[PDB]
Amino acid sequence: SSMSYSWTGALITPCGPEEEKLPINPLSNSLLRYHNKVYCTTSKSASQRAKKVTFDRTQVLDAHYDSVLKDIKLAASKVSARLLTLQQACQLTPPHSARSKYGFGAKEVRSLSGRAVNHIKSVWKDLLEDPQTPIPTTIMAKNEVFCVDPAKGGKKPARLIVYPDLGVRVCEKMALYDITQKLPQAVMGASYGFQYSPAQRVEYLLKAWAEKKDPMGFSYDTRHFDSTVTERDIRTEESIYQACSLPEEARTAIHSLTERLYVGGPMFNSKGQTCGYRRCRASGVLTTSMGNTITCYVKALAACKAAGIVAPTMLVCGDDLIVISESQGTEEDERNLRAFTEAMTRYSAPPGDPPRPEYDLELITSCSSNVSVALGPRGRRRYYLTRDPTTPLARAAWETVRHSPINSWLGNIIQYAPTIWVRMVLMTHFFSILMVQDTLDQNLYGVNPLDLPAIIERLHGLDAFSMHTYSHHELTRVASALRKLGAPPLRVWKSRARAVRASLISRGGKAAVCGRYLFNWAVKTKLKLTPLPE
RNA sequence: UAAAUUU
RNA sequence: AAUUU
Ligand SMILES: C[C@@]1(F)[C@H](O)[C@@H](COP(=O)(O)OP(=O)(O)O)O[C@H]1c1cnc2c(N)ncnn12
Ligand SMILES: [Cl-]
Ligand SMILES: [Mn+2]
Ligand SMILES: [Mn+2]
Ligand SMILES: [Mn+2]
Repeated sequence: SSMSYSWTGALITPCGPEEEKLPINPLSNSLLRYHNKVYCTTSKSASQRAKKVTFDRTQVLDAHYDSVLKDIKLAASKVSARLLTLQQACQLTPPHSARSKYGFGAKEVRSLSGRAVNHIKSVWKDLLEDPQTPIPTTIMAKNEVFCVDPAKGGKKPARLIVYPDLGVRVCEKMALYDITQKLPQAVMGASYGFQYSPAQRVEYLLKAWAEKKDPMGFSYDTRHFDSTVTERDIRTEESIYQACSLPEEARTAIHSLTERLYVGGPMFNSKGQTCGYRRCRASGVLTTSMGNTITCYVKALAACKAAGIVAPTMLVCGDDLIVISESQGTEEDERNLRAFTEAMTRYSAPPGDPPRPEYDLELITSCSSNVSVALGPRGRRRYYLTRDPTTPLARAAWETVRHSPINSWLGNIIQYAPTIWVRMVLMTHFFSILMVQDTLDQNLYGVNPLDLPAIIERLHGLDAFSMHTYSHHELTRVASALRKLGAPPLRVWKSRARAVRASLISRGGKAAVCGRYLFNWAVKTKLKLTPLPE
């Protein structure tokens, strides 16, 4: 029946001017050569994104869906949740959050300026007194960096972000925040993926894998999941929120926000014109993440039941899931995934790329990452998390007047410290750069480079400094991504690392600790590394 | 724009 | 601040 969007025809305009690369990239031109492949998505491409996300939805539910939906509500009723004092909600606003149309921004909100507090009270009044008038939203194209990919189109068109004014964002938090903190875990138990750390997510996947007699795994993602959300899904989302114990005042707000904001509304471009109308998920709302995850979980568990997946063990993070189950032979397994995918499609959550059963944990990707294995110091298998380095390397080379990528290097160094690509490429380059700038003591996004060894031990285990014998997949992929971006091959990084290492040792202090721990892989005479006080 | 995780 | 979705 219903259509995800409708368009006035007005353009999707830019928040401000969009930054462009320069003829020299001083920080990254030693990292990689092919800067022509590094691009940032712009509003210029917004029109194309709109076409791909505008389409007719038809949903057909069934006993399996209904049964799951029932069970989820008997779980939701164990949750009691409170309102948030207008003030408490203001304090959860992020520092640089986009300012309101009504002459105040986040400085004012977080500091509880009177004008801001007053407007907000007024907006929350209106939610209580009017449960129908659509709330207007702004639509913008997100600016994100990527490496080109001819196999999949050349250059991706920009994601569309749709969000209400700042006043409404706070009110949302008042009504819903406590719920967002309690509901998912109460509904999905151990299947709620955002609860876990990267290490726990690995322990969990392995425990699941291990406890089957004959494991079969797969992953599923939905194509433009936000468009696939039906008006009805969003209302079913409401009724799940209401299953909790709630202040009467919340209920009225939840319902008002549902009917006015969440199921749809008009859209205005940054220059002010009417741009279109919306009958699906808005990316910009508080319930976007919770809602996606619950809704995906409902459909997925229903589909599991439609398709006969035996003994499923799930993991859901938004529209991304992994099911680990007992194989029924490859013949039946292939049949059931086909079924799973039909069921999901009938529920209006069709796949980007249809899924496939797999029988090796390394071959299951989800959230653009996967589990792999290498050998540890004493020769035991050590399982860990990694990904295609293509994007991180591309983002590593995004240098603009306004933007430096050094923060991104560090972010990826920490998150992925056991990965061969971090250890040989990013680390070498990061430390090489700061040594020459002579800025190791300096703080990057409130982290001290010289704390890395400690930081990494806390997070990844001392094994992170001594791992070796990486998988064929991981070696092939790293090699292939450095070749793709015109970076030196690993052998060259081996050389650079030795040099960096020696230089770091020269300086003594914490610098030499970094030199010895982070770069021990690079030497012939590997020094025995023990735990670190810090 | 929203959230989660990491610091 | 980073990353993910
Ligand atoms: C907008 C989304 F709902 C998106 O559809 C959903 C699934 O992620 P993905 O599978 O990567 O993207 P599509 O399925 O939409 O192609 O997660 C939310 C999402 C992703 N990114 C952002 C963001 N930057 N802000 C807010 N929400 N959001
Ligand atoms: Cl070991
Ligand atoms: Mn998706
Ligand atoms: Mn209601
Ligand atoms: Mn996804």
